Amino acid sequence: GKYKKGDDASYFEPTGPYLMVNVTGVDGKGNELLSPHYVEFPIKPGTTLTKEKIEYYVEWALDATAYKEFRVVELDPSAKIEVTYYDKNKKKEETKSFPITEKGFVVPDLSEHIKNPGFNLITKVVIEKK
Amino acid sequence: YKKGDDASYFEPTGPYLMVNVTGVDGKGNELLSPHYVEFPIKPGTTLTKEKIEYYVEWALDATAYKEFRVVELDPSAKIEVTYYDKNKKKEETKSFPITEKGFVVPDLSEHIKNPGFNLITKVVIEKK
Repeated sequence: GKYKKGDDASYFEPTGPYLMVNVTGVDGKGNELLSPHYVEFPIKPGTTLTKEKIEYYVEWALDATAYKEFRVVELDPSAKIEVTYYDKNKKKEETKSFPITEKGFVVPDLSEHIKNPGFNLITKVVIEKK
Repeated sequence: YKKGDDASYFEPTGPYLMVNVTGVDGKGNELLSPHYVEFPIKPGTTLTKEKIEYYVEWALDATAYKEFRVVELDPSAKIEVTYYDKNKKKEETKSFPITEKGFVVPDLSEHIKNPGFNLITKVVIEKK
């Protein structure tokens, strides 16, 4: 490609829990500047993900694009981290949502159901150049 | 088991980065006098200028300036580590410049378990 997202990034699917960032970067006046690029970051259950760590993960997800030099200004207040998996026991698909807060929430261990759950972050973020 | 959460009230027991920062504004007025923080680090890591910037920003979060961002780092900054060479029986000091390519954190195990990598700098910061 002309900008192949993935310097070295794993060629095969992740072997453990990961955070998937899919943000759309916008300016203040509501103009879309950057379309969502797929980016993965491994995470560990037991970790606490706060709003500040989320802000830094999205700034790092931009470094994978042409907007590598932008900083996060403001994260959509309604963003949440969602995870979807199939529960072995009940036999249904289930989805958990965690809100992005200052105190934060702890990464759950869903390994009993899936070894590599995908924690999804899909929002808009106002970004500005450094 | 990796290298510790919230960090010790005692001296670290692994390599660590000591951050000594003076925050000024775009006019060199001083906002924050020398402020010290410790971060555990792992030998084998490549420390780039950009990583250092993030560490100093994180160092600011424990101050009145947590909402500020690092705009520029003093170009004369350097990381220095001082230890006692166990073979030479003398004090030894290594300097690593801060550059875009960075440098790889050495393992000084043979001489010291918990070396402290010193970073003393002045940085321009501005509200986000």
